[PDB]
Amino acid sequence: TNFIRQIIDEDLASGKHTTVHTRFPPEPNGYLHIGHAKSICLNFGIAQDYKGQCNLRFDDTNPKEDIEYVESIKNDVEWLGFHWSGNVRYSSDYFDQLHAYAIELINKGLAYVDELTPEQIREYRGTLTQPGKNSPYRDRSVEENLALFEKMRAGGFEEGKACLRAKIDMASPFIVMRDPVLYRIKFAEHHQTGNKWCIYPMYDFTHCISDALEGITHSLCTLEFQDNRRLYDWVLDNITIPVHPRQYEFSRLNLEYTVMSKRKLNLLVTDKHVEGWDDPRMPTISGLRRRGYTAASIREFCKRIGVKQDNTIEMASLESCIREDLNENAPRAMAVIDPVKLVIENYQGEGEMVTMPNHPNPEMGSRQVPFSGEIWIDRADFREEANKQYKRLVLGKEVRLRNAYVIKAERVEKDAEGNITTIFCTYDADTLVIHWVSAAHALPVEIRLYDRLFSVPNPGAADDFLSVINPESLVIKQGFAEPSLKDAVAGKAFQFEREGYFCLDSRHTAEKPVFNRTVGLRD
Repeated sequence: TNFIRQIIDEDLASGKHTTVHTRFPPEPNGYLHIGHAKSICLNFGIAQDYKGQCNLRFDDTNPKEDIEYVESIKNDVEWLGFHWSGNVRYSSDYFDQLHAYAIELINKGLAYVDELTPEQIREYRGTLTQPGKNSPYRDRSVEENLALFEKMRAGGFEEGKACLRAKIDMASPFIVMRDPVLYRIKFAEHHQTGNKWCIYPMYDFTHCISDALEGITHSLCTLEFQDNRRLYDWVLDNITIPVHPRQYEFSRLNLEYTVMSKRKLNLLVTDKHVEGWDDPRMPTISGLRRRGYTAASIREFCKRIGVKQDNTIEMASLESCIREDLNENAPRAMAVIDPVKLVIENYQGEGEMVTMPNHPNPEMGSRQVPFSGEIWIDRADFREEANKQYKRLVLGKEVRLRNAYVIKAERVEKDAEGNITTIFCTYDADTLVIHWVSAAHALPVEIRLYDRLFSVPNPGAADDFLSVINPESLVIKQGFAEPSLKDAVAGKAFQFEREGYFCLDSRHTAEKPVFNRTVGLRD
């Protein structure tokens, strides 16, 4: 329903375009967070809709590839459900064409070699306020430039002593159009060509050329690149290339209770404020996965954030998609988080097994859960006294143990400190509401309750990505769970009756399974 799909519709009928070819230019410098999901979703989604294509181009132009990110990014992308066209493209692939296309501009008197220092160039460029000035080298001959550029490429110039700039307009209302550098010198073995090159293209120049060569029909970038579009079109309109891809901008995702920066994040990771990048509190895709979030869940999310307003997404939106998703597919199960000892004195015999669904709404079958006279309950669920509102086990009353029998609070023992040490009560001959678990038949489980990473709605526009972090973004507690939670595979979630949605922590096992609380109940 967005303007983009409507513009693509256009260039589809009138004829401007035949199919559709998009791309996703991440960065082999970092990990994909939830913001990248939007671009990922628009570029690949749009491509599989009009039965067309979308490529994946990393930018290794910078001669420290740290081979892991590219594989990490590819994995994160397929997990989402998207597939990239052809092979994984690399900007370093195009060096020859970039280099030749730059010569072309030199021949048209549209590019020149500058020997003004990077500091001078910085000043001569002026500002949004003070106009810029032309380098005293700006009007050099087509032949001098041609010659000085080969000297550069041949290594005859020291670093910073020369660069090749586009000759556009120094009075331009767009700072990027004031003779932006196209090439710089760097005596340092790349890693895909090592010592083949001595000069390199600047991003802008490289980004637009790559798209053209890749047959990109529609090039989507966030709003911050709208000015760059002017250089982008300038370069394309001036070199001899077959197709001319157009740039359309979408807005950056602004998710409340989360920062969308490198500086911000990088700190966190490097401070133990999180267990690295995949941490369940992080906004990274890898981190949301370890949290319990599903691929279908993030995709469905992508649909609400862009399918124009005070466009500042609240966490409830992301939360809603996952709760709603795990609400229909996560088998049910029980577990106590604040275990308090409940014992029935009149419980005859040793034990039995009751019938418990796999989901209340059950083609999912069931499972036998042990029921003894020594059970574990949450201490949040007991109270010597409470008003009418209290919906649980009073001191002279009772409640119904899920899929079990009815209880009846009787005696209650304390300790030297005061905190109860073992509730007492009876039950009914047979009745076959609160969660519970057999003490004998129980799994000593670890429970990590997460929460929003920051105490402010907008940690970004906030003062500092620190003095505003949620101190208790995580609280680890040992709880007791049913044996059934022994087969639970990794990454799969379950709804723990009256507590929320949880999944086994992929990092921390066998004798001690760790459960991460993905999200809670809507209630």
